[PDB]
Amino acid sequence: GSRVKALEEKVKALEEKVKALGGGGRIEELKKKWEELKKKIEELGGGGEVKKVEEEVKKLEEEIKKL
Repeated sequence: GSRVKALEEKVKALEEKVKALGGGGRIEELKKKWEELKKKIEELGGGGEVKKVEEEVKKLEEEIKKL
């Protein structure tokens, strides 16, 4: 029950993609949360509140998918 592990994958994916995005006013936002999210996947341990992280990594996929 690492969670962050199965996350590292998404994040890593939210890195090349988010970065892949031509950017210039659209990724910043998601990139913002992505910054507060990845930081969450880090502390991911002292508390099974991953539900947050995930949901956070989702906001990306969704948007990114729309991006």
